[PDB]
Amino acid sequence: EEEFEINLSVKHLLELWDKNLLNTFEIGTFKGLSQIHSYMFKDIFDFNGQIRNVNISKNNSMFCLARYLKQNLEIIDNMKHDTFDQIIDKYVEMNICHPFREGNGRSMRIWLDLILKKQLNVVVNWTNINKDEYLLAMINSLIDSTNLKLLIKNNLTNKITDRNVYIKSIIKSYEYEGFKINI
Amino acid sequence: FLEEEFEINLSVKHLLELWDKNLLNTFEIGTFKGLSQIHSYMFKDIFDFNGQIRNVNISKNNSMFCLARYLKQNLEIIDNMKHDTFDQIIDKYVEMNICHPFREGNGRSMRIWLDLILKKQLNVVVNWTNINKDEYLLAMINSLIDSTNLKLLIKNNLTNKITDRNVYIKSIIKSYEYEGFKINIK
Amino acid sequence: EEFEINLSVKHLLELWDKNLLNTFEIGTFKGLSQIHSYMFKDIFDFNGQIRNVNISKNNSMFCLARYLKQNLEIIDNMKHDTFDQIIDKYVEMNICHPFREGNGRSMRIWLDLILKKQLNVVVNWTNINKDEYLLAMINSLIDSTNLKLLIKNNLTNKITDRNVYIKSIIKSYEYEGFKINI
Amino acid sequence: EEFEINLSVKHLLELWDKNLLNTFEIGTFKGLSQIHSYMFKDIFDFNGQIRNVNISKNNSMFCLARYLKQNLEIIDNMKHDTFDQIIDKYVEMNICHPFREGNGRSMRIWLDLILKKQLNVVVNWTNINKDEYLLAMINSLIDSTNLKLLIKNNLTNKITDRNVYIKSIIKSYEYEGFKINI
Ligand SMILES: Nc1ncnc2c1ncn2[C@@H]1O[C@H](COP(=O)(O)OP(N)(=O)O)[C@@H](O)[C@H]1O
Ligand SMILES: Nc1ncnc2c1ncn2[C@@H]1O[C@H](COP(=O)(O)OP(N)(=O)O)[C@@H](O)[C@H]1O
Ligand SMILES: Nc1ncnc2c1ncn2[C@@H]1O[C@H](COP(=O)(O)OP(N)(=O)O)[C@@H](O)[C@H]1O
Ligand SMILES: Nc1ncnc2c1ncn2[C@@H]1O[C@H](COP(=O)(O)OP(N)(=O)O)[C@@H](O)[C@H]1O
Ligand SMILES: [Mg+2]
Ligand SMILES: [Mg+2]
Ligand SMILES: [Mg+2]
Ligand SMILES: [Mg+2]
Repeated sequence: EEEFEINLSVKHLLELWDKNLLNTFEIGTFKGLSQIHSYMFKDIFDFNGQIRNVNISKNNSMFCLARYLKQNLEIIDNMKHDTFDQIIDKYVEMNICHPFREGNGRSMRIWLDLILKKQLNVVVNWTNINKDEYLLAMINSLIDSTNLKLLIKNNLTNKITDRNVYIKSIIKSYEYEGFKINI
Repeated sequence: FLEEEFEINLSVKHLLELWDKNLLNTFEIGTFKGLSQIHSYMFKDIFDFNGQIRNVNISKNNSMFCLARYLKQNLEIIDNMKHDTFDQIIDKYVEMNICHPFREGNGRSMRIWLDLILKKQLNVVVNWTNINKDEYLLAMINSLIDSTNLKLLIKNNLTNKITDRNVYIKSIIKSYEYEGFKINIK
Repeated sequence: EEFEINLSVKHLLELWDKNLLNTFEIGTFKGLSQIHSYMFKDIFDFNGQIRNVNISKNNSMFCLARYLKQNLEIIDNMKHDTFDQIIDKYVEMNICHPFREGNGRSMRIWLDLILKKQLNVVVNWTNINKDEYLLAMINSLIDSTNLKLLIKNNLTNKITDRNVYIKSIIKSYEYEGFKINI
Repeated sequence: EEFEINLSVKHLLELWDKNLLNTFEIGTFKGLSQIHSYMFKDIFDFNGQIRNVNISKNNSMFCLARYLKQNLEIIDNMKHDTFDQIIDKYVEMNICHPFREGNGRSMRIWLDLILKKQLNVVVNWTNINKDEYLLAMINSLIDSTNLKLLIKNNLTNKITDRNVYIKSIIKSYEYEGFKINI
């Protein structure tokens, strides 16, 4: 049931916050992203935290080829992530690479917030970023990531230790994937 | 009257803010400063003496408390008691209750404070929901003489659910029950 | 008025560009008055000067002028080693409000220099909005934990970054209702 | 049986009291079997020895016997510099479960020795209750973050305290359902 996947992964996300586990994960590396993905989809996907080995094609979207995935992710790891502009760059490339069979979008948005929090003492205020504008920026980010960088730059918050802001980002993050959730 | 309902509901709101903003773990563990950090935030817009040591003598209800003349220095002595072991930790809790450094709010603020010591030093907190009001207040009074009862009642009701927000709420509910206030939700 | 505004801003840039800032005493009222003297030198007759009349109006409860010089020495004696100590001193220093004008902007440069030396960070003021800041400052009279949370969440290690210093200037002035460019 | 349990405990204290423990290789299967060999000396014919049958206990998912020696070299090759790396190695070692019996107890002494050398801590196992430990070990096959949190929260720098070493023995044996004394 989808309702398992939703209710349980949301519970796991709250546990990451309440147990202070988010800050234990490596910053801005594929390792840190799979630590998030692994805990998120713990008893849900058998590939939790695991790189895919088949190719996936959504549509008009070229992702990293399965044959070169592990090496490509190492290249992404070594991109810099000190400035905002670098951080969205790395996010844009990790999304293009799409290392997981499923759960890339939700897990990467948690991962992005942690880079911003550690490096710029901000997180994304996803609640003010509507679904249509966000998904469009993400699609266009395969050519030009200017629109995405602006949309995110216009919606930062300094409430980086605020559990209710974290909840609000979970709500909107799942909305981006067509799941309407509560608390 | 109604300003009592303000006291209660706003202090409970402040307690949930300490969790939800991750302020609890920012406060100093097991010292009077840490206790007064909790008291001050709990009673922020409620008590004009929030976080402040009293300057007149309680010594109320037939019980002997620290005299105001020597209060600040006595609190320093309590600060240097060790709190590594369960036995030490309850000793510190007992001696600080005896000192009773605030005009009001000692009971609720010290139980949050006890939990933080236990969390940091033993990865547990008190499961106050299973410690009844009668047994707790009796052990507290008796701890003036002998704190064996208090140590036992607490040891028998520890929980490792130290990152569980709902357990935290259950401990707010019971802590205010001990002081004669029936609150809900939070 | 907008001349005097702009001239204090130009003095703030001279303090960075001439490397005068690292000359000043750290975390004392003398250091603060050094900043306040240079900031407002041909703007306020009292630049760098302790005030001799009580502040303005309202239900504002800043230090009494007659005891100001002595209370400032007690403020000077507070420690400024930890983050918690540094904000404690900032909070008490703002309560005493030692100048006739220029307390907010001068004290913010001052607090940045304390944090820079003691902890190799400054406040990235551009990320702290005016409403939350002034609320935290007013509430620090009753309890300063929120102020400490607001500032700590907003620290930056870009302590030699000239553009951070500029952005801090512009926001610092907005806190006081001053629109400033470049 | 109760003689065997008690004999292995006697062996564990000999390892401490004779300072044999620090003789053993750190963080390798070789070091582990050194522990397991001395531990179960007159107790298991296979003491210190890789098993040759699969542990077809239930639907437990350990390393197949046929590939056990090679996968053990792969485990050996994992790093054990950081806490995160060290639990990762413990998790993969427990998954391979290289002994017919005695995996849990021998591996806990072995893990304490890694942590002691690399981080100057050991696990204060007495504060880790049995229910939470076994769930974390079982779940570490899917995600080992909870296990890492449990263990990290219970590190102690009392690395030469023989009374801590004794309490870890008592708790380690309870994890396997043996009620031992002193
Ligand atoms: N067509 C597309 N081109 C580029 N990026 C795309 C895309 N369709 C989706 N995405 C990105 O991938 C994410 C969803 O990937 P998916 O693996 O399903 O994650 P999920 N829905 O399981 O959380 C979106 O949030 C978006 O960032
Ligand atoms: N007679 C007494 N002797 C010793 N301790 C006593 C006592 N009466 C109450 N206490 C303790 O002090 C706490 C009350 O704190 P207090 O400042 O007087 O009340 P409150 N409701 O403002 O929190 C109780 O929770 C109890 O633990
Ligand atoms: N009511 C108040 N209580 C305490 N502090 C207050 C306050 N209103 C303002 N403040 C603080 O004082 C500063 C204003 O000081 P002021 O003397 O006007 O300096 P200025 N505007 O010339 O830079 C503000 O930045 C704020 O931090
Ligand atoms: N189902 C399981 N999956 C993974 N690990 C498991 C498990 N059941 C038990 N374990 C682990 O293996 C240990 C038991 O191994 P065993 O070979 O029986 O050792 P022992 N010392 O009891 O004689 C436990 O302490 C636990 O860490
Ligand atoms: Mg999916
Ligand atoms: Mg009351
Ligand atoms: Mg002016
Ligand atoms: Mg045996």
